Amino acid sequence: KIEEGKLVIWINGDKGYNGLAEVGKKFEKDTGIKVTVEHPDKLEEKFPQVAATGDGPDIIFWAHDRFGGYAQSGLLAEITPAAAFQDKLYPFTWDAVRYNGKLIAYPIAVEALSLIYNKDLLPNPPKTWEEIPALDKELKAKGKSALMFNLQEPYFTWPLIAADGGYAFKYAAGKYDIKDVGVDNAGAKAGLTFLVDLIKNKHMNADTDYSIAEAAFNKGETAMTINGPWAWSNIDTSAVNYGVTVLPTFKGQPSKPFVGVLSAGINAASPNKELAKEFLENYLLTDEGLEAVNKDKPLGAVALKSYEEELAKDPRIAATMENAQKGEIMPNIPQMSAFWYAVRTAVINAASGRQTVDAALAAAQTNAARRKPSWRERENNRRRERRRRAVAAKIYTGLRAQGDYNLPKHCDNNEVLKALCVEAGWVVEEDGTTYR
Amino acid sequence: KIEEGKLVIWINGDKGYNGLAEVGKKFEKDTGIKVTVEHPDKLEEKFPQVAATGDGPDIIFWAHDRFGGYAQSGLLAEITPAAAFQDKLYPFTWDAVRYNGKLIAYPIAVEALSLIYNKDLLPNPPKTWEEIPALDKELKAKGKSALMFNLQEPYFTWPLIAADGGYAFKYAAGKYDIKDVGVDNAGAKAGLTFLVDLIKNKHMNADTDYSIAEAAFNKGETAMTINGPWAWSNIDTSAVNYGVTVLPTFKGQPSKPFVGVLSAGINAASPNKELAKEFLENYLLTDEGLEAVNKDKPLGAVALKSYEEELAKDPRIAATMENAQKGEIMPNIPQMSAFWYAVRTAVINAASGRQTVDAALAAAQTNAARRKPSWRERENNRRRERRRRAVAAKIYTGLRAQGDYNLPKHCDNNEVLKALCVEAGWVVEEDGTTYR
DNA sequence: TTCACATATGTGAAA
DNA sequence: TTCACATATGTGAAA
Ligand SMILES: OC[C@H]1O[C@H](O[C@H]2[C@H](O)[C@@H](O)[C@@H](O)O[C@@H]2CO)[C@H](O)[C@@H](O)[C@@H]1O
Ligand SMILES: OC[C@H]1O[C@H](O[C@H]2[C@H](O)[C@@H](O)[C@@H](O)O[C@@H]2CO)[C@H](O)[C@@H](O)[C@@H]1O
Repeated sequence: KIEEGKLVIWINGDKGYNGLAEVGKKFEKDTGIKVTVEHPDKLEEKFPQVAATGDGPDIIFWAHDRFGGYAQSGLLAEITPAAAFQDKLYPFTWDAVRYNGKLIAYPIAVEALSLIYNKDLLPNPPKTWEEIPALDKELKAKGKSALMFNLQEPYFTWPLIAADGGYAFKYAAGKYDIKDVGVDNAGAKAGLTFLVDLIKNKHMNADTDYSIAEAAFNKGETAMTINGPWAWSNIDTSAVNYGVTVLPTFKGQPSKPFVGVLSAGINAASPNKELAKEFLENYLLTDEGLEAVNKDKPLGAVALKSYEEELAKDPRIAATMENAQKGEIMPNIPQMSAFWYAVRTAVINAASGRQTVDAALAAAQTNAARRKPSWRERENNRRRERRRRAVAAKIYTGLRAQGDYNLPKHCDNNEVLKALCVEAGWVVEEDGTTYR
Repeated sequence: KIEEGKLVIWINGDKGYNGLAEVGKKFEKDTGIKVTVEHPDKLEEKFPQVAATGDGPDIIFWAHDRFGGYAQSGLLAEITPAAAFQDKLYPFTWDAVRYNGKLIAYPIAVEALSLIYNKDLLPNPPKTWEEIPALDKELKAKGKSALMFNLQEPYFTWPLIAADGGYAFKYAAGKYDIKDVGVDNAGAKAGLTFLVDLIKNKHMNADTDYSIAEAAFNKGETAMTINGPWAWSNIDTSAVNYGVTVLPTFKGQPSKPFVGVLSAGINAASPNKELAKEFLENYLLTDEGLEAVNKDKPLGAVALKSYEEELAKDPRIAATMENAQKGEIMPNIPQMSAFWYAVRTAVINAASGRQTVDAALAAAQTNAARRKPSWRERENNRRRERRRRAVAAKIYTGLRAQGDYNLPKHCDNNEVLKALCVEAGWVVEEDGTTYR
């Protein structure tokens, strides 16, 4: 839980939490507050569950796409940065982190996936997805593979799914339209079918996850991987001479990644809103602080306009942004979570053979906008059925008490119902078939 | 799924999977068989789910406590090492992987928790738990804590619960009595009370999981932790000058850690049982084999006598075996996962204040002893209720078709039953109160 | 041991 | 939307 005068932080385990830890301790020196950094599991999941009850973090670092469902659930404090401060960060970043006309988080870094490749094994990386099967057959003879990446999270497969026209929610007339979902269209189909054919043809494994893919690339057993700027640090410490480049094209179209802005909203229930706002506006959204995080695991193209000038020279970032320009910023709306779960289920079920590609994406397209019943709605149902059983139980209690039927010492209500039926001149068969 | 010609291994994420991989690489070099080592989360829970359908890895590594349940489920191959090979391993480690008279895994190494303390920060570590609150007062004056260890897995707290008399399943007449559980006795209550009192009086934090406790000791913010030999590697790379010593006493009694034998089981569905047996007997369970794993993360006291006589020279292993002597080998019976689930919920509930100690342990006693109904018993129940509903449905089907009851276009069975009641000479109020 | 009503929620109906 | 039987399993009674 939260306690005043302390600072506990939540950020995903693939980010530079230790680098932030370094920043939190210097916040100690200036203002005296102890700041701890914890990298929990499924934090994007645990937060909307625990924050209701007061338990949770002062701050949560996460991509912006989930904050719209959060903010609409009243979990985040509205953000009040000076007009001078907004100018310090790129306007498209503030746009990503704004829901309904209120700024719910601080933009920190812009993230896009890129193709990462081993130059020693592959000095010239492929420009197309279509050439990856042939290239894998070549490298298999040398004891390598062409490409491994996280097939458990749809974030990593969406670029291929979008290339030929697959889309989540079509933005039309100034808004995202949840009636027009494109996870079921011909571009989406072709994208997934190709990914599955790669698996069918033993060029990838359906079980490959984030950890397996990183270890294979970092040890040099795979020539390529798809990942974001956070992964660069571990490749750095490895022995692999790598490059960061544009994603392969599919059917001649670019790979279209979903661009996430790593944001930071504050726990509406925190006793330290401004004692944490010191951190966020005057400590992290600063050049010298972002360096500390970026030094641990790279942040990507940070939203601070002054530090991005230095980082933008890095050819790896230029590539990251080259991919971003070809993709789209994620919507931040509430339906994102249901979209991600539906697409996650569709990829895994098609990758594993559990469902055909058509069946998987068809199921996904209906779930991408499924409404989650409200608490009151669940309580409506719960109470209605409690009433229904209470009425029946009183009927049978009375029948057993005053009926004087010829019943066994112990019997279920069906036997009572049968003895009430015959009394009313019905005959009930053994299996329930009933008639006058 | 397992494939002929390759070996996939599952080992926990805190073990030296990178060292195990190096062993795989030698196997692949002498015999030509590829070996992939993976460390997926919740692997001890994922294996029994996938292996029941013939999926899962070729070899699964875990402490021996979990294998009995795997064997009762027919998920493991029987280990058939020649007598010559069995003799190379300590008899008691073979006992740990014996189930219904058969060997169900290869023992690898003996694991026991120890007290890990920062020599510089805390010379002469405490000999009792009772002096721990006092030692935290002084240490908090220097801005440090006394003790942080994983509070989310009961493994780490069990030594204190068992100290004054808590036990899991009582051994009697040559077998563990699954009905005689000792998680509720006075000794267990005294141990969990002392632990909760540490949190109440602010000497410990209830949310502390493995990574928080590890980062704290390694960074130098706590004078002690409780952990196994796998964690020394990470401590070594840190600045900290650490010692490994006997766990403190509780109420003048030694702490009694549950002793684990890290074990390798062979999936019953693997078409590579001979290859797996060759890899385990002639590559892993060799001096060179265990050394490469051990160098990655220390294994503890290995079961192979030849390499153990070298590892025993290490004072950290002597301590670890000093704690082991005070504890007990874990049972391997299938009921062990139900005992761990119960105690896990108990410690977390008491640590958090969601339950009293007495209430949390009472519920854990009942859960740990709970007789798990068999599939057939589950099926009997399912079928019985299915039959009961079906008979009811027919009775109401017939009543609606032939009743002419003056019922609305659509109405629930309760209303049909009401109509029947009045036809038979009853009155039924709205609320179900029924009398003749 | 078997058994039966209780349980919140699921599937899908009727608007 | 609200509604209602179905769902496997829970709780606990009666041997
Ligand atoms: O896979 C669905 C998932 O995608 C994104 O998660 C990213 C995250 O944005 C990155 O910062 C990094 O942690 O990798 C994640 C994928 O493993 C979305 O942000 C997230 O909401 C969505 O569920
Ligand atoms: O916490 C319950 C847990 O205890 C043991 O797990 C140990 C494991 O033996 C060690 O090798 C190490 O990895 O730490 C684990 C605890 O997090 C039991 O072996 C396990 O079955 C049980 O659930």
